Amino acid sequence: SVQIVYKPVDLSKVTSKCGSLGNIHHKPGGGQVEVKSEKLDFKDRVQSKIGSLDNITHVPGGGNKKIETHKLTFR
Amino acid sequence: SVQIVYKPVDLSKVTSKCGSLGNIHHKPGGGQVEVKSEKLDFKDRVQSKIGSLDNITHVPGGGNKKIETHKLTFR
Amino acid sequence: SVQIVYKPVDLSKVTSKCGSLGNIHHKPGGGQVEVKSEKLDFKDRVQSKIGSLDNITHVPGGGNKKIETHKLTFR
Amino acid sequence: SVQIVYKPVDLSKVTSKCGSLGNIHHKPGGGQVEVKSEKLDFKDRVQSKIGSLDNITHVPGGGNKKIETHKLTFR
Amino acid sequence: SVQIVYKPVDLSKVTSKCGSLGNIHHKPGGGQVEVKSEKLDFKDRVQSKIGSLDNITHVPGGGNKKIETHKLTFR
Amino acid sequence: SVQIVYKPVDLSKVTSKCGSLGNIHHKPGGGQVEVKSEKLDFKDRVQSKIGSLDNITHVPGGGNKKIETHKLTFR
Amino acid sequence: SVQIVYKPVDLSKVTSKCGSLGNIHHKPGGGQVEVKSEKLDFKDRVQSKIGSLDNITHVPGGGNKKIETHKLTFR
Amino acid sequence: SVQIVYKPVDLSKVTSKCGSLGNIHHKPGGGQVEVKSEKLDFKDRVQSKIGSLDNITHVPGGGNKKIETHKLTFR
Amino acid sequence: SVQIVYKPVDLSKVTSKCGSLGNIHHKPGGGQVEVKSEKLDFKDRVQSKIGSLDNITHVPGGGNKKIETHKLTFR
Amino acid sequence: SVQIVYKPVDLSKVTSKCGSLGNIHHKPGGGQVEVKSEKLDFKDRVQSKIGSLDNITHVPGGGNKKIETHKLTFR
Repeated sequence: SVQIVYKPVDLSKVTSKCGSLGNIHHKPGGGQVEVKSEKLDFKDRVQSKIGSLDNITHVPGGGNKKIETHKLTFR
Repeated sequence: SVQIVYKPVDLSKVTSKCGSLGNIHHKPGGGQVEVKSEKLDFKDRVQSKIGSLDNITHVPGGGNKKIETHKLTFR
Repeated sequence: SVQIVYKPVDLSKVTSKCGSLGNIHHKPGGGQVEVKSEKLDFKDRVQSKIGSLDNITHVPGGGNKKIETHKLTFR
Repeated sequence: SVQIVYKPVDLSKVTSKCGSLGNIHHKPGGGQVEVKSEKLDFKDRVQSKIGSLDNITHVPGGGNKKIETHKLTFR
Repeated sequence: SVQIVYKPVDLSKVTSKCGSLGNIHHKPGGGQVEVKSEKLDFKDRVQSKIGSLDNITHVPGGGNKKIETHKLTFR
Repeated sequence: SVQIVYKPVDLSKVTSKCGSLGNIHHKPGGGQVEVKSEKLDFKDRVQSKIGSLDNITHVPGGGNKKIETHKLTFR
Repeated sequence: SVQIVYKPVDLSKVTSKCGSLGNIHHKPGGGQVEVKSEKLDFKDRVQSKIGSLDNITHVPGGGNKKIETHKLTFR
Repeated sequence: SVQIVYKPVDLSKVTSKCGSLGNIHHKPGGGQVEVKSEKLDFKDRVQSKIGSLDNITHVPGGGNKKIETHKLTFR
Repeated sequence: SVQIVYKPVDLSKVTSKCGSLGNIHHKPGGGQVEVKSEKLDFKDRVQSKIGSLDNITHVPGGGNKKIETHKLTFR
Repeated sequence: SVQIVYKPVDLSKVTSKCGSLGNIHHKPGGGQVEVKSEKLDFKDRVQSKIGSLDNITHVPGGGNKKIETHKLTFR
């Protein structure tokens, strides 16, 4: 009675070509940071951060991506 | 009675070509930061951040992307 | 009785070509930041940020994108 | 009784070509920022930000995009 | 009565080519950080961080990715 | 008695081919100069120069030279 | 009696081919100079230079030279 | 009596081929100079230079030279 | 009586091929200089140089030389 | 009586092939110099140099030389 046929075909290509990648320079919090405090009161949770935190330099030669979902559902 | 046939065909291409990529320079919080406080009162949660935080330099040679959903659903 | 046939064909191309990409310069919060406070009162949650935060330099050689949905649904 | 046939064909191309891309310069919050406060009262949630935040330099060599939906629905 | 056939075919390729990748420089918290405190009171959990923390330099030669889900579900 | 004959032939070519030439940035400049002088004596001619002088940026697309001397001399 | 014959032939070629040339950055510059002088004496001509002088950035696409001398001399 | 014959032939080629040339950064510069002088005496000509002088950045795409002398001499 | 014949032949080639040339960084520079002088005496010509002088960055894509002398001499 | 014949033949080739050339970093530089002098005497010409002088970065893609002398001499 029923025939289902699921024949997707994919010959795709995600591509990149880069002769030369360079001279990157990241210089966060190069300056001066000063914190003075007097007579502070805290009745609840404190988080502090002070300085140069969480600084990223992310230099992929590629960095190319592909996402592909397939789904076939039946009642 | 029923025939379903699902034959998508994809020969696509997401492509890039870059001779030379360079001389990038990121210089956040180069200046001076000063914080003075007197007689502060807190009855609830504090989060602080002070300085140069979360600074990103993201330099993919590629950075090319493709997303493809397929779905086939039946009652 | 029923025949469904789903044969999309795609030979597309998203493409770019860039001889030379450079001399980028990002210089946030280069100046001076001063915060003085006296006799502050807080009865509820505080978030602060002070300085140079969350600054991005995003330089993809490619940066090309393609999105493609396919859906075939039946009652 | 019924025949449905879904044969879209796509030979499209989204394309760009750029000899040289450069000399970009982003200089936010170069000046001076001063905040003085006396006798402030807060009965509810505070968010502050002070300085140079969230500044983006986004320089894709490509930056070309294509979106394509296909849908075929039946009762 | 029922025949289901699930024959997706994939000949895809996510690719990159990079002649030379270099001269990367990450210099967070190069400046000076000073914290003075007098007469602080805490009635709840404290987290502090002070200095240069969590700074990443991530330089993959490749960095190319592919994700592919397949699902076939029946009642 | 004497026969002198000078028949040089030249079919040369100096050639160049450059797709794209970009992104030069020269800064012979920015800095400070101070000169203080007390009780100086000069008994012969003086030349001075003070500041940013004679600084060049020379970006020829071609920039190809060809120099050819011919000489024929008789006594 | 005498026969002199000078028949040079040249079919040479000096050639160059460069897809893309980019991203130069010269900074002969930035810094500070100070000169103080007291009770100096000069009995003959003086030349001075003080600052940023005679600094070049030379970026020819071609930049190919060819030099050819010919000489024929008789006594 | 005398027969002299000079028939040089040259079909040479000086050639270069460079896909992509990038990302130069010269900094002959930044630093500090100080000169103090007291009770100096000069009885003959003086030349001085002080600062950033005669500094070159030379980036030819080709940069190919060919030099050829010919000489024919008779007494 | 005398017959002299000079028939050099040259079909040479000086060649180079370089896919991608990148990422140079020269810093002849940064540092401090101080010169103090008291009670010096000069009875003949003086030359001085003080700072960053005559510093080169030479990045030819080709950079191929070929030098050829010819000489024919008779007495 | 005399017959002299000079028929050199050259079909040579000086060749180079380099896929990718990268990532040079020269720092002839950074450091401190101090010179103090008291009661010096010079009765003949003086030359001085003080700082960062005559420093080279030479990165030819090719950089191939070929030198050829020819000489034919008669008395």
